[PDB]
Amino acid sequence: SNTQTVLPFTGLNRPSGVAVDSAGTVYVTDHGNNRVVKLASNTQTVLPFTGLNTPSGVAVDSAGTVWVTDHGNNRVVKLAAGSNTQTVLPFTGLNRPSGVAVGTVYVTDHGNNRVVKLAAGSNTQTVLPFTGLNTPSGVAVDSAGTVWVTDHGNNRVVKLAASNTQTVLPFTGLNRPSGVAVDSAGTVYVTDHGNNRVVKLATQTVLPFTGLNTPSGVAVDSAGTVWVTDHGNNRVVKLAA
Repeated sequence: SNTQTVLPFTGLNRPSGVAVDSAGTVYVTDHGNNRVVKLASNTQTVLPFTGLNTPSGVAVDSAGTVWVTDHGNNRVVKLAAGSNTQTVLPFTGLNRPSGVAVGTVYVTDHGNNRVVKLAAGSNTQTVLPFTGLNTPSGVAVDSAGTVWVTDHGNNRVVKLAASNTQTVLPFTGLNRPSGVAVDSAGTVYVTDHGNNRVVKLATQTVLPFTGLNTPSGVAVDSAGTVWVTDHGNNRVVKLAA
C-alpha cells in the first residue's frame, strides 16, 4: 500500500512506543498521559498499569504479556493478559531506560549508554557487549537472538549476533533516529525521527508515509504491515504491505 491508515486511537499525547502481536492487536505507550492503550475494534482500552511516569517502550509476547519501560521511574513493568496486578522486573541500575524487547527481556539503558539483558529464570542481569553507544534509543530482537539497537546519539543502527562483533547497518543520513523493528525476512525499519521519515533496509527505502512529524516508535507484523507512532501529531499510522 502507498496509502496509510490512521488508527482510531483517541486522546493521545506525545505517544512513544508501539508494539503489535500476532492477533494484530496494537499497543501504544501514551507517554504524555502516563498510560498504555491498546486496540484489538474502533475503540481503545487502557491497560491497568499504575504509577507510570513518562513511559516509553512497549513490547508484547505470544502469551499476550505486555512489558513497558517506565522511563521516569527507572524500571520495567509487565502485565499478563487478563491480570490486574503489574510486576516490576528485577532490573537494577537503570538510568532513564528507553526501548524494551522480548522470555529474555532486553532494555536500552539510555542514560548509561548500554543495553541490558535479563536472563529468563535465573534473573541474571548482564550488559550486552555493544561498544561506543551514545544515548541509545530503540531495541529489537529476532528469533536468532540477534539484537538491533538504535544508537541515537551517533545517528546509526548497530546489531550484535547472540558475539563480540557489532555490525553498523548501512543506513544513510540518519538524524537522531529513534525506534527500530525487524521482520522475519530480516528487513530492518528505523524511525528517522529528526528527518520526519521511516526508512527500511531490505538498498535504503523511505516508506511512503505522509505528513509525519517527528515519528518515534515503529512495529512490523508477520504480514509486513508497518505501524508508526507519529509523535508530533499525536497519532498512530499504519501502512499495509
